[PDB]
Order: sequence, then structure tokens, then C-alpha cells
Amino acid sequence: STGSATTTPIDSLDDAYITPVQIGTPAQTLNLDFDTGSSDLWVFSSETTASEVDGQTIYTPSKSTTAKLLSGATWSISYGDGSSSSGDVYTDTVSVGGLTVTGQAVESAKKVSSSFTEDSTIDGLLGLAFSTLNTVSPTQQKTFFDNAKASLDSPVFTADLGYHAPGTYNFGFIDTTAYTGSITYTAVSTKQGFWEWTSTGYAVGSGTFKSTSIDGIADTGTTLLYLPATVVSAYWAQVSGAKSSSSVGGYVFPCSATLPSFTFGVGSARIVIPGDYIDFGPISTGSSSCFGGIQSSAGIGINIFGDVALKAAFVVFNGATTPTLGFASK
Ligand code: NA
Repeated sequence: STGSATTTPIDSLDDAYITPVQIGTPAQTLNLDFDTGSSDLWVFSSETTASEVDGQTIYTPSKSTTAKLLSGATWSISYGDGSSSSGDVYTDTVSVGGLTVTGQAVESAKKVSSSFTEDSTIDGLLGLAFSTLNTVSPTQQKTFFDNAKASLDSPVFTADLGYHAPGTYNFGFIDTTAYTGSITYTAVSTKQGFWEWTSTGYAVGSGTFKSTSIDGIADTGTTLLYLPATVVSAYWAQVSGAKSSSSVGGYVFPCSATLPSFTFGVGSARIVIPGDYIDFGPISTGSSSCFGGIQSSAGIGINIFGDVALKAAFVVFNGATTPTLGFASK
């Protein structure tokens, strides 16, 4: 089997991407944030505290003839941005892009933090990291990918995120039309439950490439590119008037600037992030200070290849017995 679904930016900055997901029978379609940095499929639901719902579409298990309470199971998750959610669990039929899993754990939120409530466009998350991070207790649950895997034509999914445009998540096949050149595969460590890999270095604009190992994760659920402070300082030093603002919470730059590209290494291959991809616009409406898309990972404890980096590539998440990541230009 395979599946193929379009993923759409939630706003003009590509802050996140939503993908329609069918849950239950008859289908209830919710728009979920596919997150390769977490392992829970959770949704706004008929159980979510009413004051914490503001415009989201909810899953109502009582209306699904295939829903069953996973008795005694609870979940609770905290993300890198300080957001959180928790609740109970149902099993139900879940379909993505025509690929169906029966018996998928659907984590129903009873509580969500303010950042979820305030984002009316995201109806929940669909985690795509390794199932060892799933927070369901007392019986940990599998991701949608791990449940689908054995049915798939190939044990892979691919992320093809757009810059200010829709893109695609495919399951079970490589679309050889969706990228240029060849795919370079690199080793993954699953020790922390993430798609963790080591980039071979970077370049700023037309500068020379610096060969240096940068361990980090491929995380579609993170907007920005978080890298070591040395790398990030080297990037923003090429932008006149850029600075790190403790008041704003990262590097800002004059909105009048033209940003340089940023290149990262994948083995001997190179992925180029155009400068435009690194502009996240005014820090507040009408400001002439703009927020940067490359930020320091210092204090986060891991480097994160988030959407800024991933949307410059066609990315293969190879979930074979020895997992690997693949990157191609596009
Ligand atoms: Na922000």
C-alpha cells in the first residue's frame, strides 16, 4: 500500500503545515501537524475543555462506529516550545492520503496549552518520530507510520515541504519526479527516539564550506533551523545590522536586508537554503525588525533541522530495520 497527502502552510510565514487526516467511521477529517520530532497522534476532541477550544475541528469518538476506548490509557506531552497537551486514548481507523491503519491509537485531548488553543488551524499532531517516544501509559502505543509499515510497498515516508506553498507527505514510495539529482542517504541514531543524523558542515552565502560534524534531528514540527551558536553567529555576521535580541528571543535583522543563503552538508552532498527562506518577517506588525529563521540551539540541548532546512529538500525517512535519512535537492 501507499498514501499521498498534500500538506499546506497554516499562514504566510510557513509557521507550520497541516495535512488532512481521516479518523473514524464515517470519516471525521481533521487537519493535523505532521511532526517527525514526536510520536503521539493527538487531536482536539469532544473531551477537550470547552474554554481551550477556539475554532479547531474536533474528533468525537461517540460518532465513530469504529472507535473504542483504550481503557485506562492516558497521555501527556510537553514540546520543545513549552506547549503541552494531555488526555485519554481511543483506538480507531486512521487514513492519510488513502493509506488506512486500523486500530491506531488516537489520543484525545482533555487539556491543551494556550499556544494550541490560539492556533485555530491545527486540530492536533501526528507524530512520526520513533514509537519509543510515545507518551501513552501504561501501554506505549505505535505511531501511524510504525502501524502502517508492514503494509507499505517500501518502509519509508517522504516530506516535501513547500516554501510559501503546499507540499506533500508520501508513505510507502519515493516519487522520483519530486526531486532533482540523486538522494544522499545518511545514518540515523534512534537512541533519543528522533530522526537524529550528522550533517557534514555548512556554508554561508557564497562562502567556503566549513567541514564540521553537526548532530541534529530532522523535525517537521519545528519551524526554524536551530544550530550551534558558532554557526549561527557566522551566518548573521553576514547581514548588516543583525543582532541577537534577548528581548525578542533570538536573532533579528533589518527588514531592508537581503539575506544570504545557508548551505548544509549531507555526506558529500549540499542542500542550499535560499536567503528568502530565512526571513520570518516583522517581529510585530509594522516593525522594521525582522525575525531570523536560523537561531541558536544553545539551551535547547539539540540541533534541530526544522522546516526552514527541510523545505529546501526532498527528505526520505527510511524506516527499514537500519533507519536512514535521505536528502535530495528539488
Ligand atoms: Na515567533
